[PDB]
Order: sequence, then structure tokens, then C-alpha cells
Amino acid sequence: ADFEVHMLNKGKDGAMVFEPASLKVAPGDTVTFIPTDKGHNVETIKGMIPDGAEAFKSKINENYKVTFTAPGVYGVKCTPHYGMGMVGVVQVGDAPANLEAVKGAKNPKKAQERLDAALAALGN
Ligand SMILES: [Cu+2]
Repeated sequence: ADFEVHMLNKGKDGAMVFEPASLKVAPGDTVTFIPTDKGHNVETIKGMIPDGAEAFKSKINENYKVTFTAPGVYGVKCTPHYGMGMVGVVQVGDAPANLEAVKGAKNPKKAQERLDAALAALGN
């Protein structure tokens, strides 16, 4: 199954957001990150990727397609707007083994407020 995540300058959650900010996919699913507005990209957050997973970083303005292979929770950010809180969470499969470790990862304050909300919406 294929899912879409859009990158916007303004959404229901405020400025510089990923929509949706939290998504549960299955092992092997594909998510396409699409900058609806210009100036955004997607990159994995340091310490918020499962064991076995490869980090990634898309180019600004590109539609980025990723097939998630290793199960667990992945923290993602927009490079330029990470300090402003532009972050999302992708859970791949059931019972993420790295769920406790991603909760402890350190992020700038606004990014931390949105990641905690997003982890809570997954039922974590
Ligand atoms: Cu951005």
C-alpha cells in the first residue's frame, strides 16, 4: 500500500507542518512525501530510526518516495524548519521495538511538542 504525506507552510496544526503528522504503515509500505508548498524536504531525525533502517534526506522541493523496510518508529523532519517544529512520525508495523528509545530522543522544543503529540496519536 502507498500513502501520501504533504509538506505545507500552514495547516490545521499551525505553521510548517507535515500532514498527516503521524501515520501507521505496514512493513514494505511506501510513503511519498510531497512538498505542496516550496522550500521543504524530509530527513530522518538522528536517534529516531529503528535498528537496521537507513537514514535518508531528500532534496528541497522533491516528491520523495520511500518504501519502509525495517519495522519500528521513524522520526522525520524538514531540514530547514526543524527548529520551528516541522516534524512527523511514521510507525512501520505493529509493536515498534524502538518505541521507548524514540521517546527519549532529544529535539528542539517546538519539534518536541509536536513529536510527543504525534506519538500519542499512534496510541503510544
Ligand atoms: Cu520545511
